Amino acid sequence: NPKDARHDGWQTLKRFLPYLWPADNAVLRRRVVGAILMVLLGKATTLALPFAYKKAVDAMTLGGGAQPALTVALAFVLAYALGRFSGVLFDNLRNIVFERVGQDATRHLAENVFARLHKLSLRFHLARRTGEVTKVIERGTKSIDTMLYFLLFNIAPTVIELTAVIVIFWLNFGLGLVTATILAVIAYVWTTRTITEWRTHLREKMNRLDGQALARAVDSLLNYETVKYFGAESREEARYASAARAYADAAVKSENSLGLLNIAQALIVNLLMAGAMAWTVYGWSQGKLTVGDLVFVNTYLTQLFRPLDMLGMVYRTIRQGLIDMAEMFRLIDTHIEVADVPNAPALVVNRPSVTFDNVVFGYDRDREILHGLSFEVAAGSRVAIVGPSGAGKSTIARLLFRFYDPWEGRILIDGQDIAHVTQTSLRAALGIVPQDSVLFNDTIGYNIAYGRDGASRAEVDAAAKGAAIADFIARLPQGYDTEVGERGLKLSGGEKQRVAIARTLVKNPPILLFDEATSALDTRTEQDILSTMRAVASHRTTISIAHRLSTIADSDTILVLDQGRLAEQGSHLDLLRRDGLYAEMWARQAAESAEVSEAA
Amino acid sequence: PKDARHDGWQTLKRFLPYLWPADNAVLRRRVVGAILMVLLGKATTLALPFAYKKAVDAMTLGGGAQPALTVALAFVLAYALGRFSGVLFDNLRNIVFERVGQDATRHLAENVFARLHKLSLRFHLARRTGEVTKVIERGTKSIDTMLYFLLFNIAPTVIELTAVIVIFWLNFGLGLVTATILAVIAYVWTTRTITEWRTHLREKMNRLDGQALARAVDSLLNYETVKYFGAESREEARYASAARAYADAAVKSENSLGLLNIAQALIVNLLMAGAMAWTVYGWSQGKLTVGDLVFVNTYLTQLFRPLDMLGMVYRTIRQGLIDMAEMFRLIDTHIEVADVPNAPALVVNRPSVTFDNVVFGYDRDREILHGLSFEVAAGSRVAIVGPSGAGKSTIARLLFRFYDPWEGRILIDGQDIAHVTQTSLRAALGIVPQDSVLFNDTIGYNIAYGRDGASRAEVDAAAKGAAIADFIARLPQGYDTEVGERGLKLSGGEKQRVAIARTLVKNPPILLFDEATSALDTRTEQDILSTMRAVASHRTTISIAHRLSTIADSDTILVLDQGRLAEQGSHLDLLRRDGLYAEMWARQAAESAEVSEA
Ligand SMILES: CCCCCCCCCCCC[N+](C)(C)[O-]
Ligand SMILES: CCCCCCCCCCCC[N+](C)(C)[O-]
Ligand SMILES: CCCCCCCCCCCC[N+](C)(C)[O-]
Ligand SMILES: CCCCCCCCCCCC[N+](C)(C)[O-]
Repeated sequence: NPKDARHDGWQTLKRFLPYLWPADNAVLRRRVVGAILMVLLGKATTLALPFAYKKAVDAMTLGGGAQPALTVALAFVLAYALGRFSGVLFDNLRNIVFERVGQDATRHLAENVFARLHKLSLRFHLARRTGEVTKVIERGTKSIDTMLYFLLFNIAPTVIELTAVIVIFWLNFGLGLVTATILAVIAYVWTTRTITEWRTHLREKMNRLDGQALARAVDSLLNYETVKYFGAESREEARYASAARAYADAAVKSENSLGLLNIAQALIVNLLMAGAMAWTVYGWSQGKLTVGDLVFVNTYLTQLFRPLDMLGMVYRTIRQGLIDMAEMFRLIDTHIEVADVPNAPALVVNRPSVTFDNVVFGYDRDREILHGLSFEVAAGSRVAIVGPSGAGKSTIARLLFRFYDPWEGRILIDGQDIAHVTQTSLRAALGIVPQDSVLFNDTIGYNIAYGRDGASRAEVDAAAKGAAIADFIARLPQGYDTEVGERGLKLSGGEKQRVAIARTLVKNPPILLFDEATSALDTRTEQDILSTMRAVASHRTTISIAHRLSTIADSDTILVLDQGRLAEQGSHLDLLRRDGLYAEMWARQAAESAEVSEAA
Repeated sequence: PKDARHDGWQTLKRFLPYLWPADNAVLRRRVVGAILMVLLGKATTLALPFAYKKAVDAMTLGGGAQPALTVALAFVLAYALGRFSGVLFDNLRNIVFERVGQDATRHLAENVFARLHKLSLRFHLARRTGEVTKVIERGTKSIDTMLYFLLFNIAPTVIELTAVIVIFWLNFGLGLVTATILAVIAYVWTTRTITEWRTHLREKMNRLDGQALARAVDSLLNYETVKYFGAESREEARYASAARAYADAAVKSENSLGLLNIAQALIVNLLMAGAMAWTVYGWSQGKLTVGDLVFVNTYLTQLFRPLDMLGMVYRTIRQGLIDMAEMFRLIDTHIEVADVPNAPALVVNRPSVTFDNVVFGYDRDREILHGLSFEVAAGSRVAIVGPSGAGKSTIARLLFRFYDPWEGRILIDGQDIAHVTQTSLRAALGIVPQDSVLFNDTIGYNIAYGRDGASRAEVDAAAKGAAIADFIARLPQGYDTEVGERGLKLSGGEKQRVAIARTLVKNPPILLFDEATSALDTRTEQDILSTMRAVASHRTTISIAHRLSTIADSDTILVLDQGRLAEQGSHLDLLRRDGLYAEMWARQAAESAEVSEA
């Protein structure tokens, strides 16, 4: 098992490797091979071209053997130029061929994570800001992309070139030259890395200061009115200036450190250049080496170290990318709380009854909320679930949609345990109008059609009619194509709730849940929407979970929960007669509204 | 001056005073040092190939192995030391200059910030924090990258190109000079024209990326709804198609980069081939040494290495200039509301407020006030109410002189507020707005904001007067509790109380409640009305309210209709007149009944 290993960068890359080498595409595998061949050709070319340069010099200094020297030197000089162009060509061709491979690999990693995030449990509560999340994901995407690019097209070719240069130097020079360049690379890498760590820290500080300065400016600009009201212009200006100065100081330190790293690198490289060139000319003095050799060695070294100029950045980036990618994999690795059983059958709703059978549940194991809740909702009946603050009624919908499983007990629809069926068929049987309904960032027509996968214009028109939102949409300039949500037209609470009702209407489920559906509405809006809800509950099993009893007073039967159990059951009149928990609650709510009516 | 072509040149010419300040002698010295480092660095990079040529020359002359080894050693060593020295000079110019760069861009930002504060409210500064922050981040990065590329890439390259032209001229060709000149011209032209297309492809890729990402985020943030409609596969597919569109666009963009690079390499390498071949030919005739070959080669490579990333540089410099131009446009934008020359301070001895035949609208095609006149006696509690066309929402903004009347005038005490300093005027005014805003800071910072040097005692007093003091006492950090986001979040009543407290710290003779209770629930409204009444004690108070019952206890009530004063008087006088106020009153009462009926 690959996961049975140390949690380092090597493990992350090993995990990513199947995406690059899919074994499902074969089109991409060919692209990978071709890209690797462009790498090899590009390297062969850049290694070859200095020899062409060396020989051109040799022909000019030892015209004795290669004549007409002019002809020989011309041929080699042209070979060198053509070689240079060829190296660039091979390199860009490998980039181009690979880019599809990279984009595909990362797209699939993203897709896998997205699917997994949809499979994970609600308790992670993905209720956060769009901007924060988007900035984070943007940042991570740029990071993983940069890491992948530097890895494949900078580090890898450089290892190829470094080994090649080592072999060639070995056969043809020194070999003290080999040890010298190897020690030089080792010093260069070690220096770059240790300096880069410090630099990354300064970078983080600088970035934090920048954010602080920017936030002060933005808080001021968005609150221009308040700054005017209190004549606070100078105060705001000063307040920005101090932060701006802190940032500038940090930035100065950060860029200064860049200069130190550059100087260190150039010092190492140039010591090696001096040593190698001196050694080469000295070797020439003894008739051991040609003068082309000087040119050869110099060129080979500059070609070697040119990709390593960036190494600090490359390092910082590769590291961050690896971290970010490990995070991807961690999510993919996190286990799924609610899963279908193996070979789970579909739920088959012939008669849409709902049973709670001795249900024990809580969100967390240290706080049990339902303590053995049992009840039967008859097929086609309209029932309400009410209770005081500790009843556990807010769990019901989430249990029914199997966002969570009971600790003990079970829930049945039409005699089938909902834990043992496919989640999709189960959810297919259920409609919900929640308290706060959320709209996608898209058109109102899209938001209504969302109830069913292939929803037609006719179906949407029908639902919007049944939701009595059809006219409101007709009066919109752009109609069903009116964009809604944030960054879109703002809808009133009743309008949004109507879109939600319409949505479930498009769904057309046998069982429907009103989950505090009117609880966030004003009184008149509530009274308006209740008649619509009454209509849409027509021939379905309807469970209405409500705070305000008067809104559910017309139910076929009412389930009264107290302390995570069924305390009271019956019609509104039966419950008023029993003079128990429901009656008390009723009385209290009546009193409240009277008091509210008093204040005029 | 500004009377110029308005190209990159004008933007840069404007920016030069920031780089060469005339207020900071130290930064001016830093600029001189940086320029010296540019000149040393260039001199070094031009010199070091000559050291190389001669080392080659020594090994070719070169008759035997006698004193050449020493000379060749000396010259290779000079070459290596030259390389290192050039880098050292380059980083030293960067290090020396960086402070100049940081200060210049800081002062430019500071100027834009200050002008934005002087500019009109009408610049509709209602936006999302993330968007504005994103735009400013992008722009700062833009101007920075631009400034760096301009100073430390383009300029040294111009120096080097001229130097290379002169040197090639004196020592070669001059077919070599023209050949390199043509090489650069073709190189730049090609890079530019390809880059324009590339920037377009980049923009497409970015919109596509934004769309895919938006789809994913909208899905994840709506996990509940997606579960409710069993819509996971659908969202997955929705993301996948967007993701593919993006990937395709990215591939096109990078392909175009490959094409630009290949074209560039074609130009560079043709020039290389030609120069070196011609040099070898000259050598064959003894006109040129063989060191000359390397010399030529090194010069050309050194020349073209900065022009490797010219595309990016170009794109960047372009965008930077655009963004900087934008900055300058704001600084240039004219200020709608200004103090008159030598404007006296406003002096409030008796805090009356007069509207004298005020004609106003936010835009000249929609007139809102049609000649509004009224008098508010010093120390009275007055309310301003009206039906939908009254123009009452203008009053506060007019009184604080966010705008001037098209016609007519506003007086405080006896003085036209258009002829006094804006600061003295706003110092006499306190406001509690409908939506009260908290800065992202402590509660104490937020209350103390009312007066510039406000003490903790003053904050305590204001918070006491606003009756929010107990609430703060029960906070662990008390007045040092952070609020806003991410800070402790306050109820509407708590926020309105902080707003009241802020105004108490100002302690103004004139206080405006501008739909102050409009966003509050009923109980909160009733609670805060006693605090508001108490806080009105020895000030002139003007309350603009939608709901008449909240202002029925006023000294006098001004009723506006169609931008003029329709009716005036006490609540009872107005009910007796059986006019507009009475009707409104009846209607609201009926409405309150209806809600209570249901
Ligand atoms: C907090 C980490 C959660 C991230 C997982 C979400 C995966 C889908 C988003 C990938 C977007 C790819 N992009 C930006 C190139 O379009
Ligand atoms: C699969 C390619 C696109 C995936 C998007 C990148 C994810 C963002 C990084 C997640 C968390 C980063 N970290 C470790 C700094 O917290
Ligand atoms: C509508 C956009 C307004 C742009 C003008 C605002 C300039 C204020 C300074 C913010 C710069 C922050 N910085 C430099 C520290 O990153
Ligand atoms: C340290 C840098 C301070 C300089 C201020 C830069 C803020 C740039 C905002 C530019 C926005 C212009 N626009 C509309 C073209 O996007």
